[PDB]
Formats: sequence, structure tokens, C-alpha cells
Amino acid sequence: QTLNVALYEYVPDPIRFKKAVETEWNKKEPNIKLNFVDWDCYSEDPPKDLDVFVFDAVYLSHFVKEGYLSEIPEKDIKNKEDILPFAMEGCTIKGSAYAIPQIISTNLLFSRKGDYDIQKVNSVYDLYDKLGKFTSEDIILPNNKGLLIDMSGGTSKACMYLDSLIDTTQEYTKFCSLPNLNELNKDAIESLVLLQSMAGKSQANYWPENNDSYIRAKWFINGKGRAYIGYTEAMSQMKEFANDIDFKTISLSKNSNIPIFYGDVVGINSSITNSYKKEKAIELANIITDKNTMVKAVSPDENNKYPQYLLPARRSVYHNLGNKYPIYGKLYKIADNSNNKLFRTGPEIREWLKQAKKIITEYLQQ
Ligand SMILES: Cc1ncc(C[n+]2csc(CCO)c2C)c(N)n1
Ligand SMILES: [Mg+2]
Ligand SMILES: [Mg+2]
Repeated sequence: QTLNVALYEYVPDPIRFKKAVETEWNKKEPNIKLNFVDWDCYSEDPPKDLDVFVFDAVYLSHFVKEGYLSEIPEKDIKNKEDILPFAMEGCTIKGSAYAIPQIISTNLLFSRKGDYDIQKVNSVYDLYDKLGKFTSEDIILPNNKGLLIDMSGGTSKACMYLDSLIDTTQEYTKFCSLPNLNELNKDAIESLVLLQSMAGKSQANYWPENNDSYIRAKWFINGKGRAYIGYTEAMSQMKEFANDIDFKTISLSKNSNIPIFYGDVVGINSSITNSYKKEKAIELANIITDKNTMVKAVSPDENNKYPQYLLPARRSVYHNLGNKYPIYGKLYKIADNSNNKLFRTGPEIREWLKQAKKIITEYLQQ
């Protein structure tokens, strides 16, 4: 007896997640084996035999439209009120939940403690007035000069453009219809141009030969650059120096930030029609998203002395972690603001991204 399950693997330590899930699942279903698949939502739709899987909510509309996801009755969501509303709502279409949020994520502006100028920035335009252009092609920035930021990914940049549109238009949208790439919003794309100019084009588009996803976080701690924009989980590689840094969200426009968060959310395959198996999958989905699993997945363990610093979607996890790791107290203040929105895109995202990768990149190459 078996379930095929994919966890979200773009995290500092997916092994800690696997062990946490295995441990909590085994306590409840000692006679059902978990088959852990490496499945990549960014590359392809879920196979019919993938029973339970964690995916980026940008694909939610697509997955629901194609009918890949079973509805999850609200009574089948354990401790539902402990979940951050914007995240649960982001998983809810026309009154029905189609996923349970597990992780949320957003880019932060990181600055060094004592750098009051940077910490008072509200937007990338404020940041630019402070940093100016980095006009070198050096991948390695000078000490305390320039912006560290990873703009190497095609998909990431397209997503940044969407985020930029929302801050520029000052309207949150789920992009049921995705933007026209023949007529780019000049202001919104200007924000990406500015970011790249503060970083230098070479450093902005750099991917390291050793595939270290957090290399810029280490450079930053070592004194390279004036400021660093990256995800909260970058602090997982900052060691004790995480305590010597400040962080905040900033707007991609000259207007007030609409704080957009990626959601990594757990769905259950609609191909499951056997009600017993269906019950087991709903149980697994809750275990993947419950408090104890998240605490174990995120905290240090025998092989890892620092937290992952991923943002949970449950209040209770922050409370538990915040006693032991005070940075989580600060992260909670960012995570719990009622004006937070989950990053959603329409059903046709895959084709749009294909075209957008090329269009946004070539624009930024000028
Ligand atoms: C914890 C976490 N961090 C970042 C993202 C967003 N994200 C990660 S990889 C990628 C593009 C393809 O690699 C995007 C958009 C997320 N969903 N979850
Ligand atoms: Mg691929
Ligand atoms: Mg924003």
C-alpha cells in the first residue's frame, strides 16, 4: 500500500522536509509507504499517479481549470483558523478550497545593522537614489557597494514583472488574463531595469558553476555589496550573522507596496476516486501542512545547526519557533499583515511564461 507524493524541493534543505513528513506520517499510518517523487511544477503538470503534491500557487488556476485538483471540504482541513487567511483564501476558488498552503515566500531588502539610509528605503526607486548604478561587469561586487540580487532565472524575472505590474497599477490581481507582452507597461518594466542597473548586468544574471542558490547571501555577510535582495530563506546560509542584518519588504513602484507572497501549497489528485484512498491522501495533505511537521522541517537538527527561515502559513508554527529563534518573531510581523496577497496567475501561465521569458530578458539586455 502506497502513496506517491511530491514535496516542494526549492528550499534550503528538502531532506529535513522529507524526514519530518515521513516521521509524522509513520506515526499515523505505519502501514502506508510514502513514495517520494521529484516532480517539478515549473516544468510540467502533475501526472495522474501523483497522489499528493506541493506546488507553487502561480499554477493553481491552471491546475483547477484542467481539473487536476480535488476539492478539499473545509471540514477536512485540520485547524483551519490557525492558517493565515490571505494564504487559505489564495487557495480558494468560488468558495471551494483546492489546496492547503504550506510555505509562503517573498523577496526582502536586506541591509547591515547601522546602515540607516538603506533601512529607510520603501521602494526600488528609493534604493536607486541611494545606490546608483553599478557599471562594472564584475560578478564580485566591492565591499559595501552595489545591489546583490539574483535575476538569473527567466521565470523569476517574468514573475517579477507581474509583481511590478501590481505595485505599478496599485491593483492586486490574480491575472486571469495575463498581460500583453507586445505592449509592456513602461513603468513596471522600468523597475526591473533599475534593479539590474544597481546590480550590474553581469552579477544580476549570474548563476554559479557550483549551483549554490544562496551564494549572494554569503557574499553579503562577507561584506560584498551595500544591500541584498533575496528570499527570507536566504538567512539559512547567513549563520549567526543573520542577527547583524535588518530586513523589510519594499515596493517595486514609486507607490505603496502591495506585499505579494509566493505560496507553496499542497493539492490532492482528482484521479483518486477510491474513497478510502481519498481519505488517506487528505490525511497526508494535512500532515504535510501541520504545525509539528513544519516545526521539525524548519528547525535545526543533528546535521544542520541553523533554521531554514522559510515562512510557515500557520500562526502556531511561528509561536513555537519564535521562542527558540527570535528572527522568526520578526518574520511573523511581515507574514501576518492582513494586506498580504498570495501570488496567483491565470490558467494560461505556461504559454505566457514561455513568451515572457524571452521578451523580458531581451528588453533587459538593451
Ligand atoms: C520557498 C519559496 N521561495 C521562492 C519561491 C518562488 N520561486 C522559487 S523557484 C521559482 C521559479 C522556477 O525556479 C519561483 C517563482 C517559492 N514558490 N517558494
Ligand atoms: Mg525542466
Ligand atoms: Mg509588491
